[PDB]
Order: sequence, then structure tokens, then C-alpha cells
Amino acid sequence: SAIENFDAHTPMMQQYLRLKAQHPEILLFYRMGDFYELFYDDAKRASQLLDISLTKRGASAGEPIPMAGIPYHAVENYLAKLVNQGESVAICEQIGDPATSKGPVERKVVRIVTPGTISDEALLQERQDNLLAAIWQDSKGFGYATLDISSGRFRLSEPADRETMAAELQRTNPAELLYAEDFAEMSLIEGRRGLRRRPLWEFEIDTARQQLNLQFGTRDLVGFGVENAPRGLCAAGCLLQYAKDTQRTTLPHIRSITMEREQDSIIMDAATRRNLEITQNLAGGAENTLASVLDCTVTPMGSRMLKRWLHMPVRDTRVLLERQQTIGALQDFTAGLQPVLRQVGDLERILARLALRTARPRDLARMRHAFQQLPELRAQLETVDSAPVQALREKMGEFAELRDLLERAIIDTPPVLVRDGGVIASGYNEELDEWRALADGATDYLERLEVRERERTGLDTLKVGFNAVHGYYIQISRGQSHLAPINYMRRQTLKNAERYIIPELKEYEDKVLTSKGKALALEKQLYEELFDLLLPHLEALQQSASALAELDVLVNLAERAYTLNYTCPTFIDKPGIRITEGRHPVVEQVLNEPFIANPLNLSPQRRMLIITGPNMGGKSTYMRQTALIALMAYIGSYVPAQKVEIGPIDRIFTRVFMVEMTETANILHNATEYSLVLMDEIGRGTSTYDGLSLAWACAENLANKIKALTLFATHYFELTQLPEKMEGVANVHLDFMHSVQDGAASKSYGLAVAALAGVPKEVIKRARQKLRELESIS
Amino acid sequence: EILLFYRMGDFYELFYDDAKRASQLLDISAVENYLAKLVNQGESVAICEERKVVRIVTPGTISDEALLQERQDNLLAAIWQDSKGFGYATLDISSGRFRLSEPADRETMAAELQRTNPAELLYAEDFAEMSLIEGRRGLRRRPLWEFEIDTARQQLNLQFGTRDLVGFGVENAPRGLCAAGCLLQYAKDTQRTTLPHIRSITMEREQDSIIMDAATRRNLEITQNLAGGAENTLASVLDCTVTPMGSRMLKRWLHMPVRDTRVLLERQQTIGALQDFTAGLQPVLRQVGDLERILARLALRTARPRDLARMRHAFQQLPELRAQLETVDSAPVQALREKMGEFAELRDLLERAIIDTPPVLVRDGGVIASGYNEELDEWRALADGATDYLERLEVRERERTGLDTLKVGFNAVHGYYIQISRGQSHLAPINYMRRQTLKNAERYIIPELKEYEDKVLTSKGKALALEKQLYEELFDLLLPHLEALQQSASALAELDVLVNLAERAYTLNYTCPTFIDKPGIRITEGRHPVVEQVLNEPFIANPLNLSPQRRMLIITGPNMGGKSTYMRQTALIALMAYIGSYVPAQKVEIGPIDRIFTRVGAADDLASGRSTFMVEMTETANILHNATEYSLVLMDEIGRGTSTYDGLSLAWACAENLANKIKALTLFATHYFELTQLPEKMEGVANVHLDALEHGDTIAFMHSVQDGAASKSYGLAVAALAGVPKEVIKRARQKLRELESIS
DNA sequence: AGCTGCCAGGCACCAGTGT
DNA sequence: ACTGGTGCTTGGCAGCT
Repeated sequence: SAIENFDAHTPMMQQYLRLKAQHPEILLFYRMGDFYELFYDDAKRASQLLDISLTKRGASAGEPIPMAGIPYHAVENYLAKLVNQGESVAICEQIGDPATSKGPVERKVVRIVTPGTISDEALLQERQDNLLAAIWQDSKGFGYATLDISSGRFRLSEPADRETMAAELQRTNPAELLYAEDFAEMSLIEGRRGLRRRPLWEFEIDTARQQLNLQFGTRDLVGFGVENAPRGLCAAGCLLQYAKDTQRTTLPHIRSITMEREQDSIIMDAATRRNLEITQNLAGGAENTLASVLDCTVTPMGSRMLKRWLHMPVRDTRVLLERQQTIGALQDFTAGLQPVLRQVGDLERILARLALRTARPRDLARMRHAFQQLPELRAQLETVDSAPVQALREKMGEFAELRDLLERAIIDTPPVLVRDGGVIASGYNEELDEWRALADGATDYLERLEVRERERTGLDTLKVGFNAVHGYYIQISRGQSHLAPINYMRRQTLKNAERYIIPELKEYEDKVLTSKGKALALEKQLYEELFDLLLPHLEALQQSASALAELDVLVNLAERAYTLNYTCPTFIDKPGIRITEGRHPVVEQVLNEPFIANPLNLSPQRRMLIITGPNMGGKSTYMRQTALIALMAYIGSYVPAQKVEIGPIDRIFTRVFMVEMTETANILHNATEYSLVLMDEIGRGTSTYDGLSLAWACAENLANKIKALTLFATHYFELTQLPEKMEGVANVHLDFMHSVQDGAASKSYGLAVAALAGVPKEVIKRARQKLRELESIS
Repeated sequence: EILLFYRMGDFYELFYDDAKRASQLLDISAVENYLAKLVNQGESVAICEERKVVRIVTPGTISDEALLQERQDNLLAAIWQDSKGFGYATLDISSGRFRLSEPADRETMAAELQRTNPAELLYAEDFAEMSLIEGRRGLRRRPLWEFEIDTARQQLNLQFGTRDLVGFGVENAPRGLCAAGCLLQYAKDTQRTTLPHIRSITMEREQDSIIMDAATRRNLEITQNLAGGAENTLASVLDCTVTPMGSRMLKRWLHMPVRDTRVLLERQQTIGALQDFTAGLQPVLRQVGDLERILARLALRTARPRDLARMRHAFQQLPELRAQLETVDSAPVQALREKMGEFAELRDLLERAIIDTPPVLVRDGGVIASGYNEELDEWRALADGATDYLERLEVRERERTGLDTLKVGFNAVHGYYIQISRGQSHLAPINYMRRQTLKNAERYIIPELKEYEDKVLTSKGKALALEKQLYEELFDLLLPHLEALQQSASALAELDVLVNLAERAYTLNYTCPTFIDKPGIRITEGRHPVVEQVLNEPFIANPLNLSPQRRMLIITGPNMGGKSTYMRQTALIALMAYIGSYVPAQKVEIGPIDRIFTRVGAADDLASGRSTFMVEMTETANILHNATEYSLVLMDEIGRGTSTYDGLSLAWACAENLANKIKALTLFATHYFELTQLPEKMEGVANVHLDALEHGDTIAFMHSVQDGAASKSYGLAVAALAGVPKEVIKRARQKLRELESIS
């Protein structure tokens, strides 16, 4: 094995290796003219991942270099491939002109494509958030931060325990997760997509505070309410540095940061989120979820917002009551607003590409199309009687000048890129129109030159054409080649044809090519000028898009409440849930059968229901719908019931061997009289009574000590004695029965199921006999 | 409805629902890569290349290496329902193994599907039991006329070259024949070639094998773990076969334990005999490869040069294998040695006919070796003659002109040419006729160059045509021996399976089980063949003593998988004994076993709204209805999932029935102490248990089976470890005493 | 409409004219 | 040091059919 030496490498590889040294662990697209190339292991790994060929490059001194590459113009196709596989990619471009450059051309990494920092439409998921996130652990606790780089929505939290930290990850579901080398709880993180093991120095608190205050243009972060969250700031700092390092542009759209403090929302553990299937069914998909029923939003940003709302039920009554008002007010105007709102589209993500200076002509056209809907929406919303709605109407904005600007500046349906020109509309720039008229002037001249020359020569096959390689030409067929005029200079030969050039033709070639080149250059300059004109209003536009997205969510939840017959829940002082004709919002929609509605009456005096009765999904649905009604009430939506009075709820536990006892312990430790606890048939014991013993003791603890609002489904008939012994406990039972009755389950229903299951009549009779023997002694 | 790949230039496009369904299945927003994806998911695909469909690949009828799964069977199957019962048929189109059955009830029909697991399932429009088939891959709703009996008998007798099917032992089975007919027509319709490799058909009779229901197959994880994959299965441990066909055979064996003692004893003999020669045979056997599937592509006339090269390579191993196996003392082994064959002429034929490492296709030629055909060699020499002339023409013309950039090249469009660079274009000779101009170069032609172009192109064309003819000639020469070759591949595959099971027995320390007259199982130092391998901890071996006098064991104690493993390993030992393999134990005496029932593991609902507890009681009912004194019954903690007394009452009544009425060999795991009274009341019942050691800060669930009932309850101990408040545990400990002391 | 194969623009390389 | 050929990934499409 030979000894490598940087001085022995060719200037190109010297340049490459110096750049690659800055990105050892990730793939580097070193630009070489029209191709983005890769070398050594990068080439080997790329050829496997991207399904491209692996070749070599010569070196007279040394061994040949593994090579692989792709044309620059098809880069987005391959970035998509790598990003879906969780691979980061460094984009190294050519800076400086090879004509002027003596050695290899100067080459900087201009950006780094990574799963959590993508802002391109083609790589992103329309109705799904894509979050970069950072996670930090301390001797005192955890520190978390997330960033939607396409909206600049930057948040921060400081979970106390891993149970809350696991819930954060479940809820937020980051696409790329930064973490410290010294992270203790790898179990939380291991086997996650987009893992990024960062060095411990990036989570420095003094740099984080410095770097965040720099970004936000503040001297202290007291205003953002994150000043006393150092664990969070350490994560936020690490994240912001990464975000910057990958984009390598200024990130103006990241204006603020927010503490998400647990007391402000209804806490839900990871299991409880999955059991309630809020945005994700138990099988993994999105069908038959609460979101699948509620989300009929017309814009992607609205869809994404509503999903965030569902996972973060707010506890702030002022916010809740304002949503209810807005929902009631907008019910008559849903048909009117929604068609117009639809035309605004995903303005949120368009503005990110504006902020990053990556917005393509279609983005600005869609942005222009969105501005055109604004006067219409303002007209509709003026008559709506709500302070919340009028606030949104105000925040929504009008942007008349910008609407006008883009109407003038860009054509009706522009191309996908500016690269080839044709984006800018005529009349916007006088210099540009002149250059285009010169190009079309030479176009005309050349057309009349064709008919002139074929007349003048008398050769019917005589044509005028253009070749990218050889320029303009006069083509004559093989048969008539000999009759070409003296002044025709042959420029190209084909099998059945000959092509010539004359000074007149060459003169207007130079005319049209310089004209087009001049125009193309001017479009690109005029296009970058639009960014300088629009970006001064970015904060106002970001607010508009936020108003428009929230307006979509509320108009949607207004429409859903009507179309699905929901009612407005009332809030009460004391803990309790009082549902009349309650329904499961998803099950009633997926089943074509009519849903059997049911009541619920939980109060401080009636805390725990022991739900005996047969095995089936009726119990689970009764319990789950109770949670989903509470959840929906606390996102400010209407709820699937005839009437609902609901008191404060601090968190929802939805429990449905040791894994059972751990989850039960989690409930007993963290539950409080403001908690909604849903438990299904715990009591897995080594023997006959040890499961019952714990089932008893937990129920006992949940009723006397914790006093949580508990639905406690069980098969133990022994637990139907709890109301006799304890204050606050009561019996209900489901009697396809599907209707909740007061009192305990009437039959002993195990043998009945065994009969249905097909156990021999003889065997059931001997059980029925044995059952009497057991009951008569006890 | 089939997916359609409408070709649009360089892309195969799809539209409407096809596009929607494709984007989901294929993970799209290189065709053979995606066909493989769809075929494994049981999807048919139409290939549209005028503008019309040239090919349709169907998941159950594929025979191409690139689409198939090397070590996995791929079965087309047909299912028929009748007022009298069910009718089933399956076909491995790559081996021509065609079978037929007539399940009496849906329980047996479900087991067939589970076991066979077809890649593409044909069914009649009037199928009553959708539940059996709904949500399965490769569903194909066929019209009811394809299941006609008179056409089936006609079409089958045509295929097999018989007038009557009495010889195949399927003459009686009309339901099966209806399915078999529907299937054969489909098979033919999509290959649309003669299918010579389909030479027979076979009825399988339940009494000849150990019956296993679907649940029991999945709970024993014979070839498929509970999660769906193939890791941590009995097959994952036993299958260290060197050929794919051997792998696939062994998997079939595991799912079909034979009851025929003669067959079993013959396998045991073969296994014992071959133990010293495993190191020797396996490296050679490996080089035979998947001859089974190569012969299908021969039979279908789709075999590519590499197939025949691999077939030639396989024939070369045969004399070596025959030499090794001659000294082996077994009638069974010598029978395989005979059936294996030698095919000396065919080996020689392919050595002469095809080059060492041929191309992937014949399309471009270069497959046939020189010396095989005199006409071909002449045509090649003429081509190479003009090749030489043109090569010397290059150096001649560049010398004569003095132009160093002067080259001679070839273009499909323009033919041969003399290329000169832009810089030296003006110095081209007068006789050079320019016919193509490039950016930095010019290309010309002369009559001498055009003359030898016609010479080489006609020569090559003549040769290419002759190769393709000589290649198709090889099929005409090989195919007459297809039946003999199919038997060889069958012998080679079975030899691989037995050599493997010989090697596994040694490497994994298995022993030969003995068979006894009366029902029983007597294991010494028994082990779970998978768990002992997956766990890096030492496996605690355990005995078992089940007889007619000791039929049922009530297994109380803590179940933290220790009970399930003790029970599952008992089944897997019985299963392995009855595929003729050695078994994971110090010693095993085993009596006749008619059926294995395994009510173990927690049963996921499939048709929901019926609980977990009913799934247990359904499987329980299946046991009580169908079990017999020759049955091995494994039950895990039934009574669980419903009221304390209700559950105990059934648990009692089932055990009672299984000990007195059925008298099956039963392992009955339970948490009810009350059931530990059964040995006092009933003759053939006894108590065993597992326990846990407690010392200091250490608590360990032991895996050792002890005689007598369980002493203690470890539920509260686990709850303590899990972190349930000390106060809550104390109140449970209090409540537990109250419950136990009353009863 | 269906193929070949030329070309895109980096850069290093090799071979024929430069002391 | 110079000059004018060579090679190299994949995709676009001219130039043939």
C-alpha cells in the first residue's frame, strides 16, 4: 500500500481534498463544468445509492481515482434520491472564470442539502411538516428545539423526564435530528431517521445566546420568553448554527423563537397519541384518523397547521373561546371563502424560497395569484361579525403594489426556471424589449432570406436552419449540392445533405445570438431585482400567510362542524366531563351503519367508571371518543355530541406484563385530579389474583389519592365492588351491543363468548356447572 | 384489471389509477427492477411497447431468475368452492410440481393457503368464503366456466399425455380437478408455449402427514416469524443448504412432516451415513446451483447462455459427487446417486457448443464456441479478415496522407469511415468523399472502405444468424432428456437437504429420535432449536415425560416466555422428528402423532370487533372438536381475557375434556392455582412448574421445569420492578391475601 | 415516432514541436 | 514551456431510420 501525499496530488485533487476535508462524513458534489462529480468513497457510495456508473480518473503519478457524476441540470432528481435515503449532500460550485483562472477554478461549498433543511417544493411533502430538530441532555434534564426552515417557525422546550421527551419526538417527528455526542438516553433516539451526531461544543450556552441574539437582532432574549431556558437554548443554538451552515445564506424568515411550556397545553404521551390516531393510524398510514375526518382544508399550509393544532390542544381559555366564536361566525360563509382561499395555495413555503433567494418564476406567479385573492377575501370577511375574524382580515394584508409589480414584471404562465429566460414580461423593461425586438428582427430577416435564396438559386431543397453546434446555415440536398452558388462556404456535411454559410447569414447570426445573450442576462438581473423589492415586506407577508393559513383552518373547522353536525362545548370551573349523545368522530364516518351515541357524566363526585361487559371494541370506542371529544374541545373546535360541558384537563393518558405495569406506573406517578385517564384491562399476573390485586390497588389509588377522571375498563367482576367501598367510583357496562348502561355487567359473559366461539356444548355445560360451584362457595 | 406500462420513449408511463397505485406500490413520484417489486407484491403488469402489448408478467407464472426469489417457492394456485366442500390446486411453474387437494372445511382450507402461500391466487366469481382470500396478494377473480370438470379432465389428460388420470390418483377428485383445470389453462394462456416440464399431478392425503392449522404454523414460526420475515425461524436455523432448490425443498419438508415410518427411518439412515462426508459434498453440491429452475427455462425455451453454462457447470460436478457417494453405505443414498445421473454427452455437448463465460443474451452473438461448427468458424474468419484489412488500411492511409489524427471508425448510421481532425481536414485526399462533419472533426468514405464494410457486415450477419440457429438446436438436443434431468435436479436437491440436515445435526449437537408404538413423548435435555441459537446466553435444557398414563401437564408458575418456549420446543422437537431429522435433545422417544395444535402466543384479531379472548376460544374449540389421543396439544393460559370465574370454569372444563374424553398429549399452561387440583381428581393429569430465584437485589425468572405445582405469585414483584409506588404494591399485597385466603 | 451517438465544460493526460 | 489530440460520469436531442 503506497503512502499518500497531498503535494503529489494534482491541483484539482488538492482543491477537492481540501474541500472534501471540510465535509468528511457526507457526500460532496464537486462541480466540474456541466457535471457534479464525486471521487473515492463518495463515488463508490454514490454509484450504489444513486444507481449511476462508477468509473475512474487517470493519474500518471499514483493510482486512478474512483469517479462518478451527473449533469448539473438533473441535480434535483438525485438530491431527492439521497434526501429520501436520509443522506446529506454538500454542493460545491465553481466561482470565478476558467478563462481568467491560471490553475483550477476557485470552488466554494455554497449549500448543504440535508433532510431537515430542504425548502424545495420537489423535495418536500405538500401537507406534511418537515422539521430540523436538536436534542440535548443534562444532569438536570432534557433540552429540545425544532425548526420549520420553510416557515421559520422556531420553537424550544425543556422536558423534565424521558417520558415527556419521547412524547415531544413522537409529536414533532423531526426529519433530521441533531444530538450531542454525550447523549445518555440513546433508546429515545436510536433507530430514528436523520440522526446527526454533533460535537458537544455546538451546544454551548454562551454561543447559543450570542448566536440567537445575533439572528433575531436583539440584545437579550427576555422578550421571546426563552431567556431562562438554557437547556433549550443550547439545543436551539446547535440547531441555528446547523441551519445557517447548510443554507449558507442569511435566513431573514427566522424572526422569533417560542417556549412551548407544558402547562400551556394538554400533555399527551407517545402511546396516547398513537392510540387516539390523531394524524396516524395504528398500522402507520393516515387513513381513518381524526385528521382524516377534520382536515378538509383547501391550502397545504392550512392542512399542516390543523395537524399541529390537533397534537397541541391549548389550555388558554381566551384562545379557545376565540376559536369557537370564529367558527360560529364563519359557518354561513364557508362555501364563499373556501374556493377563494384555495387559490392562495402554500404561500407559507413560497415565502421561504423568497427569503432564501431560491424562488422560481412559478413561485412568484403563485405569489402574485395569491395577492389577487386578497381583495376578494377582505370583501367577504368585512361583513363577518367577529373581532378574531377582523383581526385575521387585518393581518391578512393586501399588498397592492406587490400584486401590481408581479403582474407587470412576470408573464402569465412563466417557465419553471429563469435559467433559459422567458420569465420577464414585455413592457416591464425598455432595454429588455429592445434586445428582444433585435432578436426577432434578425429572426424575420433570416426567414425572408430563405425564400430569397431558394428563389435566387432555384433549388427547392434549399432551407435555412440552426444548429447549436454549427450555428445558422443554408442546407441543400445531396442531389442539388453541386448547384450551390460560388459564395456559399461549406460549414457542415451530412449523409443526404450539405450545409453552407455566407457573410450575410453569419452577420445576423452574431446579431441574434448577442441580442439573445444580452436579453437573457438582463432577465436574470431584473429577476434578482424583484427579490430586493419583495423582501423588504417579508415580515408582513409571513404574517399574511400565517393569517391565511389560520383562516383556512377555522373556515374548515366551521364547515366540518356543520357538515358533520358538531356542537360547541362549554367550559366549566371544576374538573369534569358531561357529554350528551357523544360520538366517536372517526368511527361514525368510516362505518356506514348509524353510530350509537352515548352519554358520559364524570364529575368530582363521580370520578371513576368501572366499565364491565363483554370483550369487544365498544368499550374502547366509548373511551377513545371521550378523549377525542375532550381533545377537540381543547383545540377550540366544535365536538361530536348533542351537548358537552368540560372542565380543565391537564393531560390525557390512554392505556390500551412489565410494559403494562410501567405504563400504569407512569399514570400513577404523573396523573392529577385534572387528568383524563383511560385504562383497558390491566391485570396481567403470574397467578389468579395478583393481576386483580394490582387492578384493585391502582383503581383505589386513582379514586382516593389521585382523584383523576378515570374510565377503567375491566373483566374482573371483583372490581364491580369498588363503588360499594369507595366514594367517587361507579359501575357502567356496554349493553354488537354498543350502548352504555348504568350498573355492572348483568350476565357473566365469558361462557357466552365461548359458546359463540364454538366450544362444544358439553364443555360449556361443565363450565356452567363449575361456575355455580365457585360462586356458591364464595 | 392489470397495471399497464404504456411506453413513451425512454420511460414506461402509467396513468389514472395505474399511476396512483404504482406510485404507492413502487415508491415513485430499469424496468426489471420495478417488475420484480410488483411481482413480489402479487401484481400483474402489461408491457406496452403498433403501440400495443407484447408481454404480460403475472406473479405466479414467472420463471425468470431476475423476477424470482432464489430460496422462496413461487406458487400459482386456484381455489374452488362447492356445496359439498372446497377444491384447491397449486403449481410451481419453475419446477412443474403440480398438486391438488379437496379440503372438507374452511379450517383445512385456511391451513392449505397458509402453508402454500401462493403468489397468485385464482378463484371463482361465486366464492362464498371471501374471508379466507380477501386481502391476499395476487388475487385473480376468474369466471365460473374455467372451473368446468369435463374441460379440466380433457385439458389435464391432454397435458399429461394420458387418456385417464387414474394413474396419478386424482381421478376421484372433481373439486380439485376443477381448480387444477382452471389453473392449467391460466398457466398455458400466459406462457403460450408447450409446458413439457409439467409431467404429473398428485393428490395429498391428510392421514399421511402431521396436520397443522394456520395458527399452529405461525406460532411455531417454521419458515415465517410472527412479524412476517424469515429471521429467527426454525428454517433459519436448519436451512444451511448450499443450493436454492435444496433450500426450497427443506422448507416444504418442514411444513409437511410425514407419518410414514419407512420414509422417516430412511432419512435418519441417510443423515447418519452422510455425517463424515458433509465437508466433502457441500462445496461440490454448491456448484450445481439451482438446476431445478434452469431446467424450467430450458423447458420454456427461454434459457439464456448463462443458464446453459450453469447447467454445463452442474454436469461437471456429477462425476465428483458420484465418486464421493459410492463409498457411502446406505440404500437411500445409493438410490439418490443413481437418480442423480451423469449426462456425459450433454456435459460434453455444452463444453464444445458454448464458450467458457458466455454473454447474458444470444441476441448479439458470441455465445457459440469455435470448433463446434465449421460453417460458423469460416464466417467469423471472413469477418476477422475484413477487420484485419481495415486495421491495416488505417496505418496505410495515415502514413500515405501524413495526417496523425487520421483514424478508421464505425457508426451504425454512416457505416465505416475515415475520421480526420478539424485542423487537418483541409489536407484530406481528393478521393475522400466527406459524408459527415462534427465540431472538431470530419469523416469521409472511399470505395475500398465501403467494399470491405459490405464484406464484414454480411459475414457477421451470416454468423450471428448461424449462432441463433445453432443455439436453438441445443434445446432440441437437450429437451429429449428433460424428464431424466428433472429427476436429477430432484435427487440433487434432496441430497442437499439431507447433507444439510446431517451437517446441522453435528454442528448443532442433535440426536436421532426413536419411534414407539403407543402415543407419548419422552425428551431428555430438550432444547428449543431456534432460541438456543438466537440467544447468546446458554439455553436451559429440560426433560419431558408424556405417556398414556401421564397425558396432561398443568404448567403453573411465572410465564415470561419460559412456559411458551418449553411448549413450543416440545412441538418443534416432535415436528423435526417427523421430517426425519435429528432433534435438539440428549435423547427422544416419540410415539405416533396425528396433529399438532398450538394455542400459544397472543392472537391478533384479523376480523376485528371480535376480541382477543374469542380468538382464543375459537382456537380452543378447534382443538376440542378435532383433537385425538394421538394429538399434541399446546395451550397457553386460556381463561385469560375474561372474568375470573368464567375463565377458570372453561379452563377447567377444557382440561377436563382433554384429559378424560380426548386423552390428547397436552401441555396446559395456566395461572389458575385452582387447576393444580386436577391431578388429585383425574388419573392422567400432573403438575409441573417454573419458578424464580430471589436473592439480594437480584430477581431471576428461571427456565427449568420442576415437578409439582407453583408455590408463589411473582406479579407484584414485577410491578415493584416496573416502578409502581411502594404504597400501591403494599395495598395489593394486602388485597392479594384477602382474595387467596377466602377461596 | 425509436434509436445511436455526439455534445455539454470542467481538468489532467499523452504525444508531437519548443531550448 | 507549448499545441492539439484523448478520456469521463448522464441527459438532451440532432440525425438517422
